Amino acid sequence: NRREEILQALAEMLESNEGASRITTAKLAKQVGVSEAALYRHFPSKTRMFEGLIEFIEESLMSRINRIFDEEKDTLNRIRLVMQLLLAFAERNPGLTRILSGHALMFENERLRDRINQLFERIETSLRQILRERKLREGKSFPVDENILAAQLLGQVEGSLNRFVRSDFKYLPTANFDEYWALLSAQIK
Amino acid sequence: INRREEILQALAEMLESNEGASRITTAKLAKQVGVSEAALYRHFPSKTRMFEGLIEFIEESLMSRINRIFDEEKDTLNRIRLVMQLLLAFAERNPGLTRILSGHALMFENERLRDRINQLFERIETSLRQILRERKLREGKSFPVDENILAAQLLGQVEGSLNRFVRSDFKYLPTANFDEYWALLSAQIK
Amino acid sequence: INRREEILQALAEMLESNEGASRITTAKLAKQVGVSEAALYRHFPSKTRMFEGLIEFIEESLMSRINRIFDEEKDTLNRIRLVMQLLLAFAERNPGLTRILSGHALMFENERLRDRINQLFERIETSLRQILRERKSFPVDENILAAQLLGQVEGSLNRFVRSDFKYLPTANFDEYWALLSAQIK
Amino acid sequence: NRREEILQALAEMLESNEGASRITTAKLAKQVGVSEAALYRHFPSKTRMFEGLIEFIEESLMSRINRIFDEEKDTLNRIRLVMQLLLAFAERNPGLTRILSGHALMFENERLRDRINQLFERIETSLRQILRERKLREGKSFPVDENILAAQLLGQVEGSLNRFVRSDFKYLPTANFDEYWALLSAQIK
DNA sequence: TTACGTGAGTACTCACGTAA
DNA sequence: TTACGTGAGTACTCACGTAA
Repeated sequence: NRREEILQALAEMLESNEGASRITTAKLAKQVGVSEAALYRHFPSKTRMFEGLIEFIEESLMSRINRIFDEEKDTLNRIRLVMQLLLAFAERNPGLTRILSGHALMFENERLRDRINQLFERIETSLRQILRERKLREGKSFPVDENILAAQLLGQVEGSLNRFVRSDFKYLPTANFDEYWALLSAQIK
Repeated sequence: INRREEILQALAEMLESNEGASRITTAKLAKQVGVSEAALYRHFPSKTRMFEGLIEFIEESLMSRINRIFDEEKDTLNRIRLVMQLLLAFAERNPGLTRILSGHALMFENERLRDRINQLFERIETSLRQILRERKLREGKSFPVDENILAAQLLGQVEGSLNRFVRSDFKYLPTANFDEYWALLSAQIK
Repeated sequence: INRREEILQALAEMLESNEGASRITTAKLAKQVGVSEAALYRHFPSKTRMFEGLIEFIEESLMSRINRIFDEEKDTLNRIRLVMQLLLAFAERNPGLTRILSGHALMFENERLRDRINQLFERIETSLRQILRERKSFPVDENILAAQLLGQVEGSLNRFVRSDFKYLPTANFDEYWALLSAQIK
Repeated sequence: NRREEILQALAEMLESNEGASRITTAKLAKQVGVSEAALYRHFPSKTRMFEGLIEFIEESLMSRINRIFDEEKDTLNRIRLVMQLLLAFAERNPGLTRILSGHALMFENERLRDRINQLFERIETSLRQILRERKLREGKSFPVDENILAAQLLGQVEGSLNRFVRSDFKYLPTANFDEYWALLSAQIK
């Protein structure tokens, strides 16, 4: 549980207004209430601390993506749920969002970006999968090719999250989601 | 100035390389310009001002062409098309500056700078809101939702493409698939 | 304690040496302790705080000894003799710290520190002003005599510093006080 | 006049609040009106700039002191005059006073401070000389040794100078000089 | 786990060059 | 004399190291 106390505090730091700046191992140490070397007994480096946060984000998102594939069998509903999950997750975890948008990683090992790109590739592939199953489940397909649309949907989400982090979390992603979904539906249907 | 511009350029170039993902120290920048750190401060009071100048080029260059589009293109639908097609093309020809546009390169500098870029986006979205309201009130195009929701999605695709351009180390072109994207975004406002 | 006190000791030591006539950089101060520059910052947030640590010691030492003079010596003229003596003896026993009282060492540091030393002298002069009202002898003005007195002392501290610590502040104090006390009744 | 224009400028900055800190050549150039390369074709180093200021002070003061020996033949009056001359010069030159007390010399080459110690030595010798001539002139000497007395008199002056610069030029050196004198003569004579 | 600590860096400064 | 510098600092920071 100790190993989690660290990742949880690191997450709380990124959420606060301090998350906009470099989270020093000393400041992180003050949140956990332990010494600096007390952190380096669960994590070889600072980068492993982020690598663990990233894994968490991926775990939540992909798991829930799959749950939707089993729970819901209607194509449009599937896209709706995934779009909502992505924006809602970002809204409940502003600090983790700073890692998804890649701003918090600016101060860390530039290789962590590979994990971020692999996470996005999983979301995209998942999105693409849902769209492909339409002609089979409904007979109809989409105006644009599945790959293009998957990328288009993923782009709107990244853009939406970049604004969230940009505005200092003032611009909420899920606020007006219903009207937004109604817009996509009229576009995708 | 000659040497003054050599600085800004040196910066933009570094922002394009793989170093753009990490902090650009004055030591590294000085080397890239082939001068001493002191020479740097002779053209700029602080590292921040150096970035400001780049942002100044972005604000001017973008607001320049956006104004030209209004005096030239009058059709509300195509103006909206050219607006974002400009941002995507501008970012694609200025990879390094995109890191400023997405706000990643400005994490090592004064907050005040990021504000400068947030405003740049506020204005761009404000214009889109205008163009959409006119198309609705003058051409009676009954949208299935508020202009804010539409202008928000149009800006989302753009930022979505800027950030992904950065993620992939500039491998995924922001203008890629634009035409297809537009055929799905315009259908609800034609 | 162990290291925080060691640093303040190193700073005073350098302030006493020939290095005190020049800026005491952290690189150099760090070398005088046997540790790295980063090491200094674990006990002090700024170089300014290091100097405040010394200014506090100077204050605590001077003011507390002045309160002991009052409760031990009841004679007015002796009180005055003893206070001036304390100031000159303090500086003579602490060459480096005098470099601070004279204000030359603070030229390389935060302006607020010089503000502190002025505040300390006001205190000294005030307590010296109070004593002179216990009188008296020869049209005397408390406010004026107190300034002359603290002034004389201050002149002794600068002569001590600028003279590379050769002109001891307490030298000839007995003669100086002989002529003064006699004419001041 | 350019050489002098630099000296006045520097003198002026030493007289302002900036005098409390390092007077960079960059700023000295600004004040003068010319460039940094200009200031240097008139002065080899920055130390030559302060050296030329110590020279003004040295002559301003000794020439006056020698004139006193010649113009006044009463011992006490001779002492009164020199002490007044010293304090009066300081008061009229707040800037150069940051040099005499040595505070402004902390940013420059040590040599400059050894020269100041030479100046004070010439001053003290003057006093020590004026005092020795009392037995011959009046047949009476002082109740204290000429050395000790001289060192004490100059000390009062250095003290007044230190307070003047200290108080940001609020404590005037010539202030209440008359009271100090009334009590001094009373101690000697 | 805490005590005690540091190599490499980090934005910025200053008195003082030198070539045509 | 301009144009165009710079070697050596400066106070202060940080992720990660070593021994009890």
